[PDB]
Order: sequence, then structure tokens, then C-alpha cells
Amino acid sequence: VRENILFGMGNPLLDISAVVDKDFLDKYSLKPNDQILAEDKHKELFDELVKKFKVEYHAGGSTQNSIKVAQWMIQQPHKAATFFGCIGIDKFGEILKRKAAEAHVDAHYYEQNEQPTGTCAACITGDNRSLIANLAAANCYKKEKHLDLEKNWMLVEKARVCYIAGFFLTVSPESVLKVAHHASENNRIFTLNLSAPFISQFYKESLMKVMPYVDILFGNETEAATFAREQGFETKDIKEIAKKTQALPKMNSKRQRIVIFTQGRDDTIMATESEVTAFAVLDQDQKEIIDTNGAGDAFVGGFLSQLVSDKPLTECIRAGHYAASIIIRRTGCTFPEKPDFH
Ligand SMILES: Nc1ncnc2c1ncn2[C@@H]1O[C@H](CO)[C@@H](O)[C@H]1O
Ligand SMILES: Nc1ncnc2c1ncn2[C@@H]1O[C@H](CO)[C@@H](O)[C@H]1O
Ligand SMILES: [Cl-]
Ligand SMILES: [Cl-]
Ligand SMILES: [Mg+2]
Ligand SMILES: [Mg+2]
Ligand SMILES: [Mg+2]
Repeated sequence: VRENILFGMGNPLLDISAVVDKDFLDKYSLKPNDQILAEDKHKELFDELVKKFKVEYHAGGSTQNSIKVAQWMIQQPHKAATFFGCIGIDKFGEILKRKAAEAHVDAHYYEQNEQPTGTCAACITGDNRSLIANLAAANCYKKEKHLDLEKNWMLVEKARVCYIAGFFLTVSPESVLKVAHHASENNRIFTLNLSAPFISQFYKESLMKVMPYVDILFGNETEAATFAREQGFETKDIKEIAKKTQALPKMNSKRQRIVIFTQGRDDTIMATESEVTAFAVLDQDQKEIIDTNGAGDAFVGGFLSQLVSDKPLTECIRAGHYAASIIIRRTGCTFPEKPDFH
């Protein structure tokens, strides 16, 4: 509808990808398909990747990807979607700012110089992708230094829908809570992503602190299974987990929670107050698949583009499947000049 109607915040990261071999995964004790945070023991990993293999660089970060995709589907006006995050004052940081602008997103960064711009290694093997996030500057986001400044907070107050990936809970749970409480107080929509199994395992306390404020929860089938185990649900059935998650304690009685769990090429599951329904993924051709992680970010971006236009949930799901089908066959969450969705 109008400028700054959709708000997002998270970790701005420059993706570094390359096809590697079994020896490289074994050397760093990497699982073929996984997403983890970079420890001190992984400093060797990033240098060896860039020195032993052919790498490509693409602007990334989960929430940033979803916001760029939402803006793409909205088309007009420019700057309908806002994004906040922290970066370094370097060449990598200039790449991220340049790409956010070309995407027509209203991006406002917290720039500092103690830490370099964050990066994320994507170690590819065939149809598998092992991700390692070295947050660096991204982990320096401080609400008192950015989110709380008058000029920035005003942008959050213009939003009708807010979205933050669960990944940001490892950096600023206080920022996530300030935004979630504001939405609850002003009967606006607050949405969140489970993001990765490690969020439901090691950061479950911050996750459960924010849950009462979550109007719409997104996640894939492995994140749903981990969340169920850690919360003691005692079931591994995706439809039952969606039902129990939907029923969790909620603050704002004016909006019932909606839970959406994707299952790759299998049906997308949606739980509402009254039932649990399934939506087929009609794009079944596997041949040209490239990036399933980015496909999940694009699914959320498509869904959000229709939620701000006030469309039925059926249409939000169709838009999510459409955007995921475009991004899944490309690198760097890129897409054609204009969407073909009416
Ligand atoms: N800890 C993290 N925080 C934010 N984004 C992440 C994290 N780990 C992986 N990603 C992102 O996931 C995206 C693909 O889904 C990549 O662009 C990558 O940068
Ligand atoms: N193997 C796959 N085949 C087809 N579509 C897929 C596949 N994996 C993911 N997707 C699409 O990406 C979305 C997020 O994973 C899915 O709900 C689906 O729309
Ligand atoms: Cl993020
Ligand atoms: Cl997903
Ligand atoms: Mg090992
Ligand atoms: Mg595989
Ligand atoms: Mg995901």
C-alpha cells in the first residue's frame, strides 16, 4: 500500500559460496546440510575456502532476503519495505548497502568500526549446502544506539506488518521484544521465523519469551521437529505439532495465531484456531533446483507481500509458492526484472 508499511530487522551478511569436497567437510566437521554460527575454531575455514576453491559473493542475510523479495512482489511504491541491521565500514559493507538500494528497500544501517561486516560461508556438495555464519558486525547491533533513536523508531511506527527471523534472537532479544510489544499494544501484525534447529535448542528461552506476541510463525519441517522435541510436545507428526504450536499462550486476544510449516517438495501446512489444512507445491520439477535455503526466505517474502495488501491467506500461500519457485532455481535470491503474479 504505502511506504514503510512493512518492517524487518536482522543480520546483514555477505554470502561466500563454493562447491567443495568431502575432505573439506571432514576437516571442519561439517554436516552436508546444516546451518550453524562460526566459532573461533572456524577462522581457518573462511581463508581456506577463498584460497582453494572458486567462490562467488552475493548480498544475503535471511531477513534481508525476505524483505527484498517482498518489495519485488509489491513493485509499487518503492520503499514499501524497511530494513534495520548492523554492518562494518568496509568494502563488504558497501556491497550490502548498494544492493539494498538497487532492491528499492528503505535500509537504515548501524555502522561501526570495531568489527568487520558479517559473512556466511555456503559449502556446497551436489544438492547439499552447509552454512557457517560469522556474524561479526551483525552481532554488534544495539537498540540504544539505533532502534531507539527518534528518526528510526518513527519508521517502525509506520508499519502495519513486522517480520524478524529467529536468527536475530542470538544478537538482540531486547530489540525483538520492543518491536513485538509495540505491535501487540497497537493491534498490528508481528511475525517470526524458527530459522534453524539451533534457535529452538540453545536459544529457546528468548524464543519462548517472544512467542506470546507472535501472530504468524514460519518454519520448515526440521525446525518444527526440533521445536516440538525441545518443548516436550511428545509427537513428531507435522500437523499435530502445528496444532499444539498454534495453541501456545497468546497475549493479544484480538488475533488468533497462524502457524505455517513448509515441507520442501511436500505440502505446506497451515494451522489456524479452527483447523489444520494442506497446500500442495505444484512446481515439482527437481532438475533446475539450486538453493533451498533462499527458497524458504523467498516463500516468506511472497507471503508478506500479500498480507500487507490485505489478501486472503489462500493468496498469501500462492504468492509464497510463486516466489519460492523463482528463487529456488537461481543463486543469491535473485529474480527477473518483474514478477508475473496478478
Ligand atoms: N545466523 C544467521 N543470521 C542471519 N542470516 C543467516 C544466518 N545463517 C544463515 N543465514 C542466511 O540464510 C540465507 C539463505 O537462507 C543466506 O543468505 C544466509 O546469509
Ligand atoms: N525440492 C523442492 N521441490 C520443489 N519446490 C521446493 C523444493 N524445496 C523447496 N521448495 C519450495 O520452497 C519452499 C520453501 O522450502 C517450499 O514450500 C516450496 O514451495
Ligand atoms: Cl536475519
Ligand atoms: Cl520455510
Ligand atoms: Mg569431525
Ligand atoms: Mg542431498
Ligand atoms: Mg529457512
